[PDB]
Amino acid sequence: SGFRKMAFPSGKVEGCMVQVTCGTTTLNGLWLDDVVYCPRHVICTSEDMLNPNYEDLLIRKSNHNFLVQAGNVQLRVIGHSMQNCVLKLKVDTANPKTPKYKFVRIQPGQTFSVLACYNGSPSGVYQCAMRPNFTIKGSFLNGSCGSVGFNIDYDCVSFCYMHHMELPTGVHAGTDLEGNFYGPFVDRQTAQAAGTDTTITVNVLAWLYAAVINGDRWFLNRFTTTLNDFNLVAMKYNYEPLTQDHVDILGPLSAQTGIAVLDMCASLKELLQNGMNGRTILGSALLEDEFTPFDVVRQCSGVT
Amino acid sequence: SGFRKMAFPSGKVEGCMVQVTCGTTTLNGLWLDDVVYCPRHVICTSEDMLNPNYEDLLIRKSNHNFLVQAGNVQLRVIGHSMQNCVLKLKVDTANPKTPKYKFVRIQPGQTFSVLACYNGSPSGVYQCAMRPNFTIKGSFLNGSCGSVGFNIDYDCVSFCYMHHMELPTGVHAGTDLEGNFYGPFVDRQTAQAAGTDTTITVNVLAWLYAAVINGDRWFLNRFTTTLNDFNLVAMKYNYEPLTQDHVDILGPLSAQTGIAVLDMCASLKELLQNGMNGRTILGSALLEDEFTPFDVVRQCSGVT
Ligand SMILES: O=C(Nc1cncc2ccccc12)[C@@H]1CCNc2ccc(Cl)cc21
Ligand SMILES: O=C(Nc1cncc2ccccc12)[C@@H]1CCNc2ccc(Cl)cc21
Repeated sequence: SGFRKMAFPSGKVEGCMVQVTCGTTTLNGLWLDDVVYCPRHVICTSEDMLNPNYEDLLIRKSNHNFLVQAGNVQLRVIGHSMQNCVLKLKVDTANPKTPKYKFVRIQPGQTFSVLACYNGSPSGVYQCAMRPNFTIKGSFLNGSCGSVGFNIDYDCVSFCYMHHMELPTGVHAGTDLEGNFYGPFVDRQTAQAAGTDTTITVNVLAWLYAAVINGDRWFLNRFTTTLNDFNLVAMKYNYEPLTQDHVDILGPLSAQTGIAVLDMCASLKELLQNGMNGRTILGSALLEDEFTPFDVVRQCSGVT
Repeated sequence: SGFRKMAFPSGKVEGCMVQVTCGTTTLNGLWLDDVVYCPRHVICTSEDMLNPNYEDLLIRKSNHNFLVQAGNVQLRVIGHSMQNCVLKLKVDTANPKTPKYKFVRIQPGQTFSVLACYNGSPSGVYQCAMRPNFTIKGSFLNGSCGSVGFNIDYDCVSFCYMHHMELPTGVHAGTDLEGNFYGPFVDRQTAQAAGTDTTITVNVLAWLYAAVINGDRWFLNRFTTTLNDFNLVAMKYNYEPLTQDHVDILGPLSAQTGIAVLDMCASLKELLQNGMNGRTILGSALLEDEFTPFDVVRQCSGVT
């Protein structure tokens, strides 16, 4: 028992981190097979970021201007291309530590682990979620660009995020490994404000199920509700609307605890309306929404 | 910016995890050089746990009764010894992935990363702290025994914890890598209740400094206090007494923000007395105490 914000073991991804320098900009790259992936803004100076024309800027760059260093050995760059907001640097050597991998574009509400890196070296690993407003609440400093987000299924690493920027609000924006930003963000030093950060209802319910499994049962009440009644309350509290798809996905947690999904919705509805009254759930004084139903089942069953 | 409960990259420790089976009990072991470390309760059946005499039980075990499997290849056991509550299994092969390492015994209030494992395979990584009552609030299921806690300083892994048991309250107890339990716990299936879980004051102040650095400044007030006045309030709220050593350790955070330590104590004192009033600090509705001053400086500077 016990419930923690757990990240995937990062070893498979640490073996892929390299440093990419172009001129005076140094950031991280991801080395898979003979290709190094990195944010295209590695070719920019801070002055270029105001209004960069990446195609024009890239014309003044050759293979030898991209310095790729893995550990402490230099990789030879034999090709470069821009795909959306990422640069793919073809190196002459395949990464011998390349794990089995996929590039996936995740949906908001989905969680992933981030291995924060600086100068191609890992500093830490943490778990976060793609927010409904397509930002992530990460922990990134200058130089962290190119750090990646991923999930692991047994031996396959599904890369889903590459870090590109921090918005003035301290939230983070980035792309999938094809270079497409999550949300409406653009890799430019301009006024970009995040939209409403709504709460991921299905995740909060999964975490309520995790609390029941781990012994925290005080919030269970004698009520039930309907999807429509629950959603009237959820909209008022800037919670995402709950769908039958979400109820279906919560099925295994409902089966394990014997608490019907709509009964858990009524419990959540009362927690929204009455607050916690100074109490905690799984050591938290707020409703946690960065654990998916899959994460709860995984953590409570011990998938390796 | 952004502040997350960050764990160390786990790769160096993943390369050390093996599976140890003795009879019908399977748990995890740590393979460093030619020695595999594991909880001595691997030699027990659940019936033995009621009142085990480990010396007597170990007499009926030979080298060939300890099955050590690294990945999917069997290691040959050429010696075994009991040191306190751990077994050291001498294997004929040194772990080729052994990182630079130390065995350290940590003090309460110190934080570390745990790589939770099942059948010698990593499932996840999370950060936690040695509580003042010598328990840890982990996330461990049956089979997780032998999972380790560690810190990394550049390339050196300081192993500090080996997981042994879960108390009836859902908190966890374990040993340092010399087999000595943290706290008064014994590896026996008996009535062991944890003591008062006090809050690590120095860590809460470090996290208040992290919040100021990351923009959350609403809790800063116009007051100051003294160590004695602050400690009168801290005792009332089951917070550890703050010492001049703690003030000294908070010095770099005080310098970075320009907020004197005793002024931050007055802010904390008001937060204890008045509560949060429905507000949050670094996305939390409670005062977080599992970040040391070293962790705050590390995360805010990007040590790799
Ligand atoms: O955001 C960026 N980098 C960072 C990323 N994460 C956390 C940071 C913390 C502190 C300083 C920088 C950080 C970069 C540089 C600033 N301007 C800018 C504009 C557009 C793009 Cl695509 C990238 C950037
Ligand atoms: O605590 C133990 N294991 C576990 C450890 N962590 C989380 C667990 C969750 C669920 C089931 C077991 C868990 C073991 C078995 C039970 N009794 C026992 C008594 C003494 C000692 Cl030293 C070990 C043990």
